[PDB]
Amino acid sequence: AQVINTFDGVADYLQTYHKLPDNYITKSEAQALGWVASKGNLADVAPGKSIGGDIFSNREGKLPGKSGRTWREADINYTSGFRNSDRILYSSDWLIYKTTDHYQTFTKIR
Repeated sequence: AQVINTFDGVADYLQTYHKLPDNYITKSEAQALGWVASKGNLADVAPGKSIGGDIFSNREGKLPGKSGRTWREADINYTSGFRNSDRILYSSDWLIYKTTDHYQTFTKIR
């Protein structure tokens, strides 16, 4: 039962079970635990676990959608430290994109 936080790995797992792996928390939960993004210390309050399931809020229109549709994000390629640029996007209707450039540009994978 290896941890899953790759692009393709998370994509597939979503399409299957219609959820994350429960190694992802929310920014909310993290913070409660005393995580400070500004202290960078996600791996210290929650060693081995990642962020995921949070909202992305496609306000920029970089992803597709309308209004009823929401987007979520999840950490890709997480190791330790701060939150990175690599993140998987997946909507409720199960479009998936990726981005490796901190919400500059996205590529459709599913």
